[PDB]
Amino acid sequence: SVSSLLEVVADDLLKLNNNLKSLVGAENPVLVSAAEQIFGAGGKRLRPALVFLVSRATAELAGLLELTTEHQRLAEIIEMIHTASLIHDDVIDDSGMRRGKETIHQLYGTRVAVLAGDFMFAQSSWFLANLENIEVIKLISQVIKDFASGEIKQASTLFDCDITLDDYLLKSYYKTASLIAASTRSAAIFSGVSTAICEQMYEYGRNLGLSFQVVDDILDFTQSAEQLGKPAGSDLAKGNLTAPVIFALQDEPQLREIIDSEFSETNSLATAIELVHRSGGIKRAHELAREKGEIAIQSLQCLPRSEFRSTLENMVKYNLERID
Amino acid sequence: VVADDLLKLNNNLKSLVGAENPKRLRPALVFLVSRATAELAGLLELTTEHQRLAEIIEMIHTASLIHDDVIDDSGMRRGKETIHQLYGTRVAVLAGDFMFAQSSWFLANLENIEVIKLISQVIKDFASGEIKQASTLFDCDITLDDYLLKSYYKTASLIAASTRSAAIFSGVSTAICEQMYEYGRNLGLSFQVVDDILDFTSDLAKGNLTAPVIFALQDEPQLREIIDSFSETNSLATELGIKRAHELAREKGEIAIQSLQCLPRSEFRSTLENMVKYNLERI
Ligand SMILES: O=P(O)(O)C(O)(Cn1ccnc1)P(=O)(O)O
Ligand SMILES: C=C(C)CCOP(=O)(O)OP(=O)(O)O
Ligand SMILES: [Mg+2]
Ligand SMILES: [Mg+2]
Ligand SMILES: [Mg+2]
Repeated sequence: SVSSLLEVVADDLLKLNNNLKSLVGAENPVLVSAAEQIFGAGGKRLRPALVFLVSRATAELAGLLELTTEHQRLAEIIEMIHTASLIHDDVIDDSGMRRGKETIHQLYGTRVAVLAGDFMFAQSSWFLANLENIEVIKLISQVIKDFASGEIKQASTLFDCDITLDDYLLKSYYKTASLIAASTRSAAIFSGVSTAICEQMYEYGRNLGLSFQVVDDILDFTQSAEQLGKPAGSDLAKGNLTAPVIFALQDEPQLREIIDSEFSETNSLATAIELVHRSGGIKRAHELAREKGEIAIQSLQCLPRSEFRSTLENMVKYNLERID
Repeated sequence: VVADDLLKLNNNLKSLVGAENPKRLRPALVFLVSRATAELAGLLELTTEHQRLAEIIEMIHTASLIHDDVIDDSGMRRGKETIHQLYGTRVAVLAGDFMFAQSSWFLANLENIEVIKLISQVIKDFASGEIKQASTLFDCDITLDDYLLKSYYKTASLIAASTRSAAIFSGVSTAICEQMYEYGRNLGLSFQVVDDILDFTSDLAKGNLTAPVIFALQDEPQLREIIDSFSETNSLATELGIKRAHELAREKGEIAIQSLQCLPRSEFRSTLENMVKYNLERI
């Protein structure tokens, strides 16, 4: 249960959840309702939780009695950047279901959804500049660039089966892992801990996020749309060749033709899907997630033994057992 | 896309620094306000923050137009994928994001939190207001101040921020910087309402009733009638106001000129003074 997993920082999340409503304002009922749609749809709030967990462990190590106001704002900032990414991702992937509810672009047109994401990006970087830490300012600005860089790169290698796993991990760093890595390090920065601790907190966030996206790519093959709350079996059909396919593409070369066919033949997608399950593609991709999770756990031993650290120890083990 | 705007900008800024020795509008304002405030502060050359502020602003302006043209398909139950391939939707949003991201990334690397607070604010209200623009179309109940505010967020606010951050990067007094925000706001409004005139002389066909139409809809007893709807379909000529539309810009323009009087006599302060005059010269 994600509820029990995030128990030690449950109270911190409830303050954030009651606060995202006003995080955009009230002058614009369209933008307000567009935000209530995706915020109220029921996200997992995993990115604010890790910020909360890292902020507390590194605050105990630094002698702070409570959390700074910039800790609690940072958690609201990362979630709003994550939300802005999802909005722009759905317009890109032509997805009509997010978190069990209809996506914004199919309610208010693609333009308003794009502007809502543009607003959420500038809004978070505006809050972030008001936190006055210049180092976090540049770090998060790098992440906003990484989301666009990965999406342009992911859009240009579709149906290209000679894509390497090296490219696949770099792509998933840009669009998913860079934000999570910057959020865990920026939390350590607002606690004032040493540079080495700052660096290892960033290394936990990038490796947990890397395996997190690998699992997100697995659940597209192994879970239903109703289960995930978002369209399932969509990456392969669009030409986005995730780790199960790249692993599978090494032994069963019939995949190459079907994907280079752009699945034009009727029945081709159904047979290509079973060719992925045919091979050890799904399980070989899972062990890539386990390895990325192994590196993430090692970065935690720099911290003392605390239930904040052991929850952060549990969050990768929860990733490998997650049906979403 | 991003790499192409910087090229013709790096060249256009040189074509002006060469002309100053003995679109293109936004970095010209940054360049001339940068040097005017620079010589006042004892800076013998434009710093790097001034040079890369000019490309920051145009990248925001250009990325704005790209995202503003994203298609509305709300009530489309036909072929969504066909119109998006036809109008390059997925390409437009990705390039606009990357241009928006590289701009704030440049801005973040300048290590001035006051400019970052100001610029991100400009983008924020641009996105919010453009979401709200759907309602104000076909609405009789806007005042002249409500029009100047939508026209601020649309264009004028970005120009005012560019001219004040140019003064901030010269490290001069905050009163001269505040006067530099005032040069841009006004010239921006004065530039927006003169653009709103040029089209009508369609923008009301979609429902954008600018300052000409609000100086009307007052005298013109009805007017609201026609815009209340298809109707007589004729009379869609207009009525036609413009006297209070070429004077509205003339008044804002002389407020911008008045803000330049804190700067000493210089070839940049006079070129900036001629910027307002050249905007009204299109009459
Ligand atoms: O599969 P995607 O990477 O597009 C996704 O994980 C979202 N996303 C977008 C960028 N990083 C992650 P989602 O499946 O939620 O649609
Ligand atoms: C980066 C991608 C994988 C986001 C989707 O997974 P999440 O589980 O993090 O999305 P929400 O719960 O917040 O809706
Ligand atoms: Mg995607
Ligand atoms: Mg997607
Ligand atoms: Mg996915």
